[PDB]
Amino acid sequence: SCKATTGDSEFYDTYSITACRIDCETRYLVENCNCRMVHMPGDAPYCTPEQYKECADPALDFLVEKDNEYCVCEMPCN
Repeated sequence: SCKATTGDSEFYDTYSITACRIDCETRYLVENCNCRMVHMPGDAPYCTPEQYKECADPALDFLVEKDNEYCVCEMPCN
């Protein structure tokens, strides 16, 4: 069951990683920010916008600098 919504790459298996980065941030945000994003699926309690954007700003700018490789994923099942 290592499939996904085909229709992204011709050879490269990025479609599989595209999902990793998603769940990767979901844990990074909920970790300290303890809040999900507007694009994030139903899970954590939606926090106010004032704090959501105020926390998301540094959250991403932080994980993007530090969590550069940590947010790496491997190709799908072959």
